[PDB]
Amino acid sequence: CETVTGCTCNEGKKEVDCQGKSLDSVPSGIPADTEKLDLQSTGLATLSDATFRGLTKLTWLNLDYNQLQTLSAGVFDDLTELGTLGLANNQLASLPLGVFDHLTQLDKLYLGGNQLKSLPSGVFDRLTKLKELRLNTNQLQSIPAGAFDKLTNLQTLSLSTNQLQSVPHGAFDRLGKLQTITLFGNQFDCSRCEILYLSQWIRENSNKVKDESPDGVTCSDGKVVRTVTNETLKYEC
Repeated sequence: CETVTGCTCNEGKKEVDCQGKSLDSVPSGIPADTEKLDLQSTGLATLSDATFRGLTKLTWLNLDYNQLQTLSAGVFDDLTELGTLGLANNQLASLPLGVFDHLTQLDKLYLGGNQLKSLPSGVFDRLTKLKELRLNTNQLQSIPAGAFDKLTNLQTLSLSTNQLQSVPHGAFDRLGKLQTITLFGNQFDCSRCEILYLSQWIRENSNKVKDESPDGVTCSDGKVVRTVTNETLKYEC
């Protein structure tokens, strides 16, 4: 294993740890019974539908700090037991439709630090047990209506440092177990009626808004978002 992969293999932990080792591609020879695969900081730039073939026991995959721009659409399809997927700090420009659909047992999904401008509509729909979703430090221009509706288990949602001007009406209403949300570093437009959903939400959920920092969520114009009411907008909504 250790000679075939170039990485450290620990059979007792069902772990293949390549962290910090230069790779031109994910190595061959990963045992089919592997549970934990550490590919962080390996310099990976592409993955294929073949890369993780047969890793039906894998629970933890860390692809953080690589140079991925594009994911093949079937890249994670065999990884049905996956619980943690680290994809933070790559150069992801988009996510293909259905990319996470097989990961139904996923608990944490790290997507922060990429180049995402958009998300496909039902991209998170199958992740019904997800507890953490990190989307901070991308370039998100909007969130699809319903994006989070199936995430009834969600405890943490990070949306800070994006390009968001609004959130869709009712974006967070299904998130009954939510504990932490981040929303700073956006450019919310407090002149548009769309803001009223978010201002009322922040007022009713201030304890959940974190840097706790509800007043840190501010309009592109300087107003603190939770201060904005239809009266602010001259009753025009």
